[PDB]
Amino acid sequence: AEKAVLEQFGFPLTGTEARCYTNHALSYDQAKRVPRWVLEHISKSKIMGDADRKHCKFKPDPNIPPTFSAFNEDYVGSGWSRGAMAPAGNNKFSSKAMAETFYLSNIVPQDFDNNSGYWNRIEMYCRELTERFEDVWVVSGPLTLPQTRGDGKKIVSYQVIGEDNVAVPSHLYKVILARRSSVSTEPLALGAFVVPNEAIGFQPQLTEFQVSLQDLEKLSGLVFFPHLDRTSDIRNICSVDTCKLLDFQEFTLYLSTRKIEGARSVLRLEKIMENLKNAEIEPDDYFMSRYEKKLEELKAKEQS
Amino acid sequence: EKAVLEQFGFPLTGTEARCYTNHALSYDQAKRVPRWVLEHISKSKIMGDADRKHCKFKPDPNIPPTFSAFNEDYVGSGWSRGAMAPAGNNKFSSKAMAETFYLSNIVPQDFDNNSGYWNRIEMYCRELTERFEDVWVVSGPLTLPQTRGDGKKIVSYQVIGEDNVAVPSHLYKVILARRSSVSTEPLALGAFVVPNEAIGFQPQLTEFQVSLQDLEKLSGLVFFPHLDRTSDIRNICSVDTCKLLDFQEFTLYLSTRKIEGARSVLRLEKIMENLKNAEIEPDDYFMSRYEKKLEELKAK
DNA sequence: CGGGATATCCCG
DNA sequence: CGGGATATCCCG
DNA sequence: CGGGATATCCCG
DNA sequence: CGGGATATCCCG
Ligand SMILES: [Cl-]
Ligand SMILES: [Cl-]
Ligand SMILES: [Mg+2]
Ligand SMILES: [Mg+2]
Ligand SMILES: [Mg+2]
Repeated sequence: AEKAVLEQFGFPLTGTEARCYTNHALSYDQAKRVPRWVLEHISKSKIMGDADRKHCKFKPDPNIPPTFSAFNEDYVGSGWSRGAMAPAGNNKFSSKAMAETFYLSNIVPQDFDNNSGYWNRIEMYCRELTERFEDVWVVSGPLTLPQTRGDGKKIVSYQVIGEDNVAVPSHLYKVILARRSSVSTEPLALGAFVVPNEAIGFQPQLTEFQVSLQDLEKLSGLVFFPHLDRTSDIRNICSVDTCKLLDFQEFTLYLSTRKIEGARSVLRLEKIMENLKNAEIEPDDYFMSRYEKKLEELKAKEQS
Repeated sequence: EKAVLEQFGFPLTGTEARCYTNHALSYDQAKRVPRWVLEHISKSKIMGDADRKHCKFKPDPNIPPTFSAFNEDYVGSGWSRGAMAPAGNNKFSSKAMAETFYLSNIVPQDFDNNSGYWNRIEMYCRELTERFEDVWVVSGPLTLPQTRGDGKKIVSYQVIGEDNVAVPSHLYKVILARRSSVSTEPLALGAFVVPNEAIGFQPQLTEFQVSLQDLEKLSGLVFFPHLDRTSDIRNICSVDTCKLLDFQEFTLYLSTRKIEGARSVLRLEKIMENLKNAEIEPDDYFMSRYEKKLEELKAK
């Protein structure tokens, strides 16, 4: 009964409850204006479809109280990019699902090079795993880790941007859980990775950012996949699989191929080819056919 | 469809409210400190036999050890163990007081702040029970940003011990008081943000007062959600005083209490002299106890 | 009221 | 050996 | 695949 | 005036 008086006007609300969307769930951090964690499940069929990111717009999540919501004004001009945790490429199968990955509840301030480079390649590896595993679960989120000074003092220091003070993480994390098949008795494979929020080149391999699940849980203050039995056999994902990202040649050729569709003049399309030859990358048959037929499309445009 | 997503469960943040004998809290597993601590104070609870000296700081056995702080994190760190739910609010129950010494109720606090200005704030909260039947208090840590001279805004705080316990830059307290369950007077509310540093006696408590809205935006919390915000709610520093004990009053009480722990006529007489050097005149309550402890020490 | 340091001793 | 319990002292 | 910029419109 | 809305252009 003495509890009733204490609770009479309600406990303070933290707003950390799980929020569910078409193909991802997340816990929001109202103080930092960023997601705490974002859970997604990707399959072979989900990463295919006609949904297009160019038909999507970054906008605040209408389900978040605006007093705790980030806004594009916080990001634009800040020097940081809007970094999706649940990637759009994992939701080509549903335009509603993809549109929800552009809510700012799924966004953190992310280094421009990191977002479009190393982190983009990690996201691609997660999708490649659907060709070798039937089911793949991914948890992603931000981190603010301490730095040891010359005097031994350990300090957490991070920037906040915009009038709403959106927190800029020092690192990003990713936890990958893969089940080979729904009928196989093969053990589950798991990996936890912590990457610094900055430009990471092609030399460092993914394993160099791998950490134990326990250490990440201690760094984040989270417990991932609680229903999972840790006594059971759980193999290291980087031992069952390669944990191998696209190299410079493969990554550059794919981007060059995709950027053919966005070429707006013959000169711009020709510069893509020039880039490949400077990189000593030979185009494949898929690139050339798209290149020549896009060239013909733009040539006809320059006649009118 | 959501079943496959949650097949192995959602990640756990561990922010659910935890209830104890005379307070509740939400724990911050990443920072290893409480996020908020709610308590209800009344005149009956602040009286009793529960003794502070019979308690020990120790890990909260309800917290997973992976996310718990430990005394090894605090000792030698240059920071004191600061309770959010004060032990002084639980003289009525030895169990409730002991629970206020769980490290789940503790944050790294400046020594002077903990024993001084923040201590006086807690005393004022208890003082409100003389004029209000019910007093609710929410206390917790904050790590607030600082605007540099070049415009960039940065959050910077120290972490101590092998477990990296977050040292807050500021502490907050939200005070809600109801005159009585019978009365129809509006409720009194006040929100205060205090820097985790030595303060002194110059500043008045109102100098640290803030809008509830602003504190909620700084902390990311919503306090007292069942409180109707459109209703009539008064500034507690208008209805009441928000006046903390001044130097003379504070020092006299400390000098009075320190008699109990004097184990020599010398250190007992030093209390008197220290009080004299500060130009404070001792009251009868101080003298009466001065004699008994003086006589008691004559005997031995 | 709120917090400490230090010597001594125990024994797994 | 070394962490931990306990007096015993101390500060604002 | 992942992210930007700038111009110009509409109209409450 | 100011926030959406498109259109066009660009980067890795
Ligand atoms: Cl990169
Ligand atoms: Cl102080
Ligand atoms: Mg991204
Ligand atoms: Mg182009
Ligand atoms: Mg205290």
